[PDB]
Amino acid sequence: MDKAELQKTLQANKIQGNIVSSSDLGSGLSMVIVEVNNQQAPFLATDDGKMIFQAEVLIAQDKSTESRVQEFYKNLYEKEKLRISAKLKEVFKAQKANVFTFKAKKPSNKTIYIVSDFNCPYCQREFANLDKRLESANVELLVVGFLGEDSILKAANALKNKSGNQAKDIAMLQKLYTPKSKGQSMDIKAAMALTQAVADTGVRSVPYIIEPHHH
Amino acid sequence: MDKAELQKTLQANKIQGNIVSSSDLGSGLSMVIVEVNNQQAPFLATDDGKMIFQAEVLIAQDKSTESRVQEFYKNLYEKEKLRISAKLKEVFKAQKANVFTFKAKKPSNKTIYIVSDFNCPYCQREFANLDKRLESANVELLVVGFLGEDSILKAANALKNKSGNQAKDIAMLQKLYTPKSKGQSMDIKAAMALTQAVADTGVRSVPYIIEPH
Repeated sequence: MDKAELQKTLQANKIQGNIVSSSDLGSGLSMVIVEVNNQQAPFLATDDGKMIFQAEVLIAQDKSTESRVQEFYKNLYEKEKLRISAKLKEVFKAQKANVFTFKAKKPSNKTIYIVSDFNCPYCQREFANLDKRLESANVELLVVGFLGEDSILKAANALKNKSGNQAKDIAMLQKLYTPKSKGQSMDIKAAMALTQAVADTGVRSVPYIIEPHHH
Repeated sequence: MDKAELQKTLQANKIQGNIVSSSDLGSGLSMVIVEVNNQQAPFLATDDGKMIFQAEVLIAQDKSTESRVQEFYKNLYEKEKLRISAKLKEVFKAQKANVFTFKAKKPSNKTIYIVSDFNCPYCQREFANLDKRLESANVELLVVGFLGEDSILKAANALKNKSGNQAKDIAMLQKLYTPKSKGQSMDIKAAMALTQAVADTGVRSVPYIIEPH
């Protein structure tokens, strides 16, 4: 595979990614990983690097070739999920002061990590199930301003109003999560740095939830 | 490319098609047409014939090549539509007893052909515009059971209750297109034969409309 031709193909069509790797598939085709903003995606390309595409429907004469492509998509998605999870957990550790920690109803060594935005409706839905999360595990919650100015305001508000008292903090977050609530004007530097740090992991959508390791 | 490999590749994945054509695209790939039961579809394939695929997202260093693939898809889609419409017009004439023929509001020698299913959401809206279709042309309407038992039952009811009186047939169909209406049980053999005849043309989705142009 010629990486130099791959770069020309990506540029000819606007793309902002670094060719991570290329694996020969055969029949003049290779599996290519393109990483934009640290997020890795799988592609197929011709060995000369002149064409890049993804195939919804792929039919191969050899069964082994069909399984290998399936494996490549399956493994990359798993590695990315693991990589995003490890980075997010380090942000939770580094940004400890800005994290709401809610203990499980009964002592637990399991933590559920949640990234949320006050204005996202599903996050509002997730927050209503908080007590039902709490039966199973501890919950660590980071609120980010991903959906516009109002979210950053609310995220900024939560950071000064965070007391470290579970019941008081949940009641306080509850008001911010109210649909069509209004953020109180204040300095938003902390929310932005918190939110940017979270985005750098590869978290793009809220609510983002990491459950306890299984099997 | 190696058309022998392409057939041998088709056997491997149990595709019972005929390799119509192959045209080189570049970079070891060619545009291929595969026909199953006279329906042709566009695919991409390696020159050795060992791999065939459909690409929703395609990026090419030379943009002309990318445009050429779009040209290939569009031209095949138009030829298939023309082929399907010609077979469908033959079905309409063979199944005339089962066709609702609606005269245009004022005399016209143009005809619009419509294949419909009573339970399709877009079909109910298409039927609500029939008065406006009839301002431009005559309309021939076949209602088939493509979306489950209630659709087939409604198709059977319509064929049994068809009078040939335009005003009453439209009032009858209006009832069947209403979403909470339920199909009345009876023999579905005629509706089934009607439905299969339309399907054999290659019609896969409703509403399917042949306009005069």
